[PDB]
Amino acid sequence: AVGACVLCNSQTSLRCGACIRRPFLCCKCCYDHVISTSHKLVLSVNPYVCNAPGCDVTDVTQLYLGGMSYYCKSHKPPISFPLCANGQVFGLYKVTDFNAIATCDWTNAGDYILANTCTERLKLFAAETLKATEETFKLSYGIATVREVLSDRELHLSWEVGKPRPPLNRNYVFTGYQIGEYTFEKDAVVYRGTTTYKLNVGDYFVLTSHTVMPLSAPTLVPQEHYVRITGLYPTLNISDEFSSNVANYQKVGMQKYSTLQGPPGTGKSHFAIGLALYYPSARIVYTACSHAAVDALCEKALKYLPIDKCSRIIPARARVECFDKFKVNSTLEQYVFCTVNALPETTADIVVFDEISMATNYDLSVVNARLRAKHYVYIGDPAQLPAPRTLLTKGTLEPEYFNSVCRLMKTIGPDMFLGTCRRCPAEIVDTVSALVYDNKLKAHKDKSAQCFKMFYKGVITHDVSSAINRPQIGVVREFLTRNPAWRKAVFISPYNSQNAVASKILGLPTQTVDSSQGSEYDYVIFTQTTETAHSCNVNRFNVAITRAKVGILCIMSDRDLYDKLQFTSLEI
Ligand SMILES: [Zn+2]
Ligand SMILES: [Zn+2]
Ligand SMILES: [Zn+2]
Repeated sequence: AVGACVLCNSQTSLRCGACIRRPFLCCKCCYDHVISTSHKLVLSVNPYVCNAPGCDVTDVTQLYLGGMSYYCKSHKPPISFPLCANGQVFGLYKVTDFNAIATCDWTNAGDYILANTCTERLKLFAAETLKATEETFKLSYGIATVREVLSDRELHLSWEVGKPRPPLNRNYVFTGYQIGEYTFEKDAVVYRGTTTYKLNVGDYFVLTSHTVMPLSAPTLVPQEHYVRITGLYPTLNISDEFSSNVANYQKVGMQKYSTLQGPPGTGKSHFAIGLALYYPSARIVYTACSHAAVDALCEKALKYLPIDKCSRIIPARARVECFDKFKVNSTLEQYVFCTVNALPETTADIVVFDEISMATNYDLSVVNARLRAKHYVYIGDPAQLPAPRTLLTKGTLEPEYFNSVCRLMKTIGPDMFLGTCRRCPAEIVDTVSALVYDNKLKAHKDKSAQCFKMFYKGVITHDVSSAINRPQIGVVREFLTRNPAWRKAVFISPYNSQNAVASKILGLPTQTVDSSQGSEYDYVIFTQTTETAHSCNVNRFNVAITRAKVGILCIMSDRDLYDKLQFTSLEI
């Protein structure tokens, strides 16, 4: 019951009882909160409730101190002082933004904007409040019971009436009942258990409701600039492969933290592994939110770093298959590759946090809490996709609001920028450079003359809210008959249901724009499917077309993005 005020640190016995996180609020701040919001329950050792028997007065503005006890206006003794007066609430040791975070439902973009523009202590309050709000929202969905199992990868389900049905995509990972986590894809549904089990008829599934721990560490530690490289010892014999990043690796040792904006295929992973070769004695912990992002760093390390000094940390509760070439769960290795949610409590000379656009302020704070480092490097791209905000339904979340690191990269600029894309044909590089990089992204490859665009709105159908465009898939099928080299293309769309229909009709491997992030393919066939804000999102658009090494076919719905594509137009 005794803590520090979550806005001005002034110690207090007061906590807000109406706040879902019950933050410690001081006398002067607690008052400013309760007088401005519907939040009136104040908590101490004992709550601020009318001590008189059978009285349900809990509002702190309607209460008084009757010597040492608390009473309402109807039960107070003559010698009683109001709890609320003179800009203070009676407490021991005797903000408009805090009120908005404390009371919002997290469905508006303006809520996330504030959660990033506010002070550092309010960013942590916003991050735990949001995550707890996101968790309690998991209880607000219906249960799915197994009616019949058709095969090892397909079954039928009975849904709970009254409670809404969750979207059947990769994003939502259910918990089977204790038969492990279970994913699904759209009455014939495709079941995918994270544990191979003979699905029982009668068994049911419920969403993974995890406990929101409190945040102690800031999203970003305070910046320190040094005159020399600190606690790190550079090589003189530096591989010419990594010579392009020498000045940036030196910048890394002369700052507490550094930001790196690496557009698609500009050398982010190469930069991260090369930092290990530049400071060969430094213990480095490689982290990211996803297992796929941690695995991509493991792949590059396997090629340049000694396999004996590496360890891939796998949480005992396995959710997907992982990188199996390093020693598993050896926390004391020089190189430790681990997802944020699985990080052990340890120290490092350098912490490298990759795919920074996918991180939330919650993850930024967890990393600062689980890892104590001499240097922190944040690598990613604010022009790529952020983490999904399941509660956000109104307004669009701009890149400067993804997290603290992205806010810095978009306002003051990144400390380091990888300006040459070595993956994409120049048609794609020139398009995304103008679209999201203010003409600063350069092409290393020449124009491939294999980048096509087709303006074809088609017909939009819906599998609930996930969209399908069968005519756009028809146009692709027609193109494939005339272009057999594209037989090896990966099909990409903004919708899982579009991808499910394309997988059956075209037989091409399928990927949503969001799941393709961090991956590359020689050929990519992209159908925009709709002209919604989701399918027209410039960050999603940038990720979609930058997956291609050689060629891309874009069947577009939006005139704007189609006209922006510096591709050869096709007819039919
Ligand atoms: Zn205060
Ligand atoms: Zn409150
Ligand atoms: Zn009373």
